[PDB]
Amino acid sequence: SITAANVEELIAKNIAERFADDHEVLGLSQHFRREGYVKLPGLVSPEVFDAVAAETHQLIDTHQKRIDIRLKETGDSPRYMSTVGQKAIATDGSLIPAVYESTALKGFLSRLAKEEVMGCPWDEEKYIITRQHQKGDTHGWHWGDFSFTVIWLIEAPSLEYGGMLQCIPHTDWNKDDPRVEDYLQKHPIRSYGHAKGDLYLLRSDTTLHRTVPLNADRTRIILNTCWASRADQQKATTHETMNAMFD
Ligand SMILES: N[C@@H](CCCC[NH3+])C(=O)O
Repeated sequence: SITAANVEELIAKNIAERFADDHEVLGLSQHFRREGYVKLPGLVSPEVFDAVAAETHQLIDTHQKRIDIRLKETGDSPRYMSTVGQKAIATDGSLIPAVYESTALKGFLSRLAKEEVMGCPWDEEKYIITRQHQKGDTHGWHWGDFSFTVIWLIEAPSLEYGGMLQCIPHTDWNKDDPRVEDYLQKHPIRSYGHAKGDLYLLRSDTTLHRTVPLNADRTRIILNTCWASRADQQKATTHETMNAMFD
């Protein structure tokens, strides 16, 4: 019912209704800038979300790859999870690439960021899927290579089972000497809970972030659609953490 050919109009209609209050949008922008994070319930309609979730589950079944690694560029923090890479989503999907190209979605995110939110210059980071499903699974402390990440909560357990997001904004990623523990000591951590159906926006290049490990065998699945800034387009970027976690 929802397809690459009609999803753009649905995204624009929802944004026009959901974010009609200019003062609410101003507050969302200020929260995003202050905290590096803002929750955006209803960013897409429930129907669009469900269509995107259905595609996500299909991609996981065909393509998911188990990883159990630790990355020196983020202080040897763990990535214990299963993943689907951008190449497989671009090859097999249709809805997810169409949402990623959404003029209306990028235009609303530009309002929050107060600058142009645009396509990522490295194709392989535009969108990925992670599935946490075993006790101990986690997306450990890290930064993103690009500026504007929207996380889609495709599945999530009750928060006492793990999966809470934690953030420290206004930091920076030095891959040669990331100093994760020094940042935790210098600044407070904000923790945010999410349920299935939620969406949130994250300033991934300057917000140090992670998910709290699962403490039971439960399923948490996110889609990560990652957009970029003007400055992101010309900065020299290495992709080692991306190459390590996704096919
Ligand atoms: N740099 C991230 C890779 C995933 C980013 C997704 N856009 C990390 O270290 O986990």
